[PDB]
Amino acid sequence: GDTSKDDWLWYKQPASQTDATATAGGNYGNPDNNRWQQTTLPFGNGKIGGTVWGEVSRERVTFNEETLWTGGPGSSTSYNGGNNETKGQNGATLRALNKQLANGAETVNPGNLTGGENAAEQGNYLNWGDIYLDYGFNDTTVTEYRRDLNLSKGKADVTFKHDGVTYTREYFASNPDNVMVARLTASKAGKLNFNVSMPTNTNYSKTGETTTVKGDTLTVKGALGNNGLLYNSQIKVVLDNGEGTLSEGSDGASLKVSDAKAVTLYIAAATDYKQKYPSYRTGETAAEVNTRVAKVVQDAANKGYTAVKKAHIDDHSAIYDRVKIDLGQSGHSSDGAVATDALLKAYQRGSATTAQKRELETLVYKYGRYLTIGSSRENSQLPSNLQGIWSVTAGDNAHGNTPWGSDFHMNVNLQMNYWPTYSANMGELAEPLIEYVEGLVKPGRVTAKVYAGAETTNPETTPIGEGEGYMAHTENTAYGWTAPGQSFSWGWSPAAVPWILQNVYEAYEYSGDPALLDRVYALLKEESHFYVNYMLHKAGSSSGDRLTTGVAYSPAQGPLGTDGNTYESSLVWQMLNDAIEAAKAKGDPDGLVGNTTDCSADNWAKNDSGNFTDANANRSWSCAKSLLKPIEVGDSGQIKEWYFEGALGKKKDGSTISGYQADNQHRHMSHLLGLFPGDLITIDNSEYMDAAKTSLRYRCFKGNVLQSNTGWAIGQRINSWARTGDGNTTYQLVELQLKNAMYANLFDYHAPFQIDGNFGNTSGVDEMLLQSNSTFTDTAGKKYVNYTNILPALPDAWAGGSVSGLVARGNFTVGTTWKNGKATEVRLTSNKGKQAAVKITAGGAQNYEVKNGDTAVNAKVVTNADGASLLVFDTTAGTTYTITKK
Ligand SMILES: [Ca+2]
Ligand SMILES: [Ca+2]
Repeated sequence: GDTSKDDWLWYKQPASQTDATATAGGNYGNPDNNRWQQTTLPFGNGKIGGTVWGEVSRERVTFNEETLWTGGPGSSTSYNGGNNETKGQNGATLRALNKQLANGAETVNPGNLTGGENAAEQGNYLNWGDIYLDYGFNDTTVTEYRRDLNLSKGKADVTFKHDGVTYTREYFASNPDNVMVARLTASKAGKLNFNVSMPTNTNYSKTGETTTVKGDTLTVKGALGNNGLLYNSQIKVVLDNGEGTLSEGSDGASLKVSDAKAVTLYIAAATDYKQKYPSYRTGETAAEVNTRVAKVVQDAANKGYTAVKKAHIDDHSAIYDRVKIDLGQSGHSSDGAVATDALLKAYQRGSATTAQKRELETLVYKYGRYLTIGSSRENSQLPSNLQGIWSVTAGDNAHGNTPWGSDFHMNVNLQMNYWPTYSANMGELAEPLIEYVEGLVKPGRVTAKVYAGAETTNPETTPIGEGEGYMAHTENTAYGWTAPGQSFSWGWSPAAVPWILQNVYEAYEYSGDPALLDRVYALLKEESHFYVNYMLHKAGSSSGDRLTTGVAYSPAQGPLGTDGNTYESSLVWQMLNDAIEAAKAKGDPDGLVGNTTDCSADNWAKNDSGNFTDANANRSWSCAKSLLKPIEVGDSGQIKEWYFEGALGKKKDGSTISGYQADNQHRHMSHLLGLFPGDLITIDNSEYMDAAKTSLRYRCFKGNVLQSNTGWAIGQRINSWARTGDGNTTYQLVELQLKNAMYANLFDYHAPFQIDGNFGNTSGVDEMLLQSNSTFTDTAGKKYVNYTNILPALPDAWAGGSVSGLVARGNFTVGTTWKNGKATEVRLTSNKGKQAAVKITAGGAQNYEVKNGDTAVNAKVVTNADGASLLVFDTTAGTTYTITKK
């Protein structure tokens, strides 16, 4: 085909010869594993993944399947989600601690709020192994070598000339046909000779593994030692025209292909995992999995390469091509095009041209969308983990050979994985996250009982929404590991659930979809019930006059075990906000919205049995929300991180806060979640926004110099800065992520490789060009909720450009063209007919007018007390409105 217009990451040498000189990080002491993370090119179908090395002779595709997880039922005889009954005492331990805080304690020792001690029960995500395609060349001398990742077509390509013959390789993983394809060619008949093997990683425990050949198919199968999970992979080799010979390798164990010209390999893998509490198994036998995997490769071969490839590209491109961004970038087809590793190095050196700078920025942005398609499909069994689905490291136990188990880290990281999912028009890719959080409900009720005394009768059978609450913490797995971890500071964080419910609720916010409303309403209802009934209390003297969440830590500074904090109260505020919105949208069938009549923190008074002593008092969602008072501006003009805080880093009396990083540059900004991702601190509130900008500047600058960071920290700061409207600072953060936190394969790093920052980048660029989360209040006091904000934080660096296919809440598809730093055209497609309300930050919307083609729309200009303006107008589903300067 014509690929000149496609987006490529491309390299002029194999992975083995690609620069892997950036910081390796923990677990990457093996030069070979470090080389994997910095140089290989990922692809996937949401379920299986490969990372292509592009080696000339011993070619290698590191292989993953999303469900290959140790831990869980079968890892012990008593697996119970890590919950420690002796520590939790059915809520008694937490209750006693909160009473101390209520009676005036500033801090308590939260040391016994722990669990999850058994690393075998926790487990971790495993690298499955490798596909090795050994051409058995005498040397690796080549010319005209290239390897690429075609982001537009979802496939990896390798080409080179060796001893008069041109060898090509193409790799993709089809979602529609559930199968990995390797298309391999030589330019001369009989010159394609290779050995096919697929060894499982040797660093995890396996029982009864066998490798059998039954040309045309190689099968590896066994069960995991740690938990008995059955696994099965197969490679079917189809000689393209039955030309060439298929034999068995001398080792076992491999398939040899001789004297061929071209072949297609069909690769499949599965386990008997099911996301289903409490057994987490399909109930299949090994033979039954073997048969299932066999049907995948056979079906694909019956379809054939042309049809499978066509179906793959149609499917991949349908999602990939929804968004287009032009900031003036060069690309792989440009005259004087630069390979992607050389591009990164030029960007780091300061010698990249404007076009090349825009190419790197724009490629990293696109890669975040690409990586979502590869790791998180609407039919994936699990959401993307700390590494999407791609890993090379393996070991049996949690906190072992793989950094943080490549797990589901739900106190910023899993959240970040789903920051760009809706705004960058990949909404259905959020489905496995929604299903994952749904999946936490049953096991989470066990935790909620043990640690907070919220008992759901028969947690297994009680529908989501009808139980007493579900609790989960930071480290999560495939197996309902909802217990807190073994040390409080990093292990305990029940507001992780509220937080991930933002990602979930946004699936409804951006779509208006009725079936999603029911699902998000059920999750929000039970979690809001949980907080109102079991987690909120009237604060003691240290935290002023308010309900707080009680025993808390602000990751990861200050005192352990304070009386609530801004981080948690901001999250609980948002959750109640969204639960109320969801209930209103349903006609508040359960009568839970209530009001603020006779509403007081005293209404939460409990006896020693945990029962309310004023049982019939108002504890409705509206009342509880109103009592949080999450944002308090402190004596330094900052957002307080603690309710006992005065000036920054100090208590009200001027003494210093212990555990506060006194240089003011603590890496986390847990108290700013109301600015991003939430709706608590917005451009529409200058008091709060000015204070949030003050907090951000203290955290992010040393002197007047903006500081670099990596991984999730830089991703969070880009998005947080975007919400302020400071496009220039936001952009300088983007530059700093590209310079200091991207490997040659554009994997984001911490170090080591962590995918969160890849997805965070894509989201941050979205939030520069379009915001949709805030609420505008006009001079008449009318609210415009989730108004469309065009170019809210456009950097001066991007003087002109266009973007199309972004999504705004209310379900509008948005395109924008700008020149000389100001919008020239907005194209707003109303997908659901919701009333439009449009701010034009780069232009002033009062200077614009609205048309439906030739029809002039009678848009009204409304303005707020601060003198900013919205264009408001009714819309019809399916219609595009063009907004242009008068
Ligand atoms: Ca997945
Ligand atoms: Ca919202």
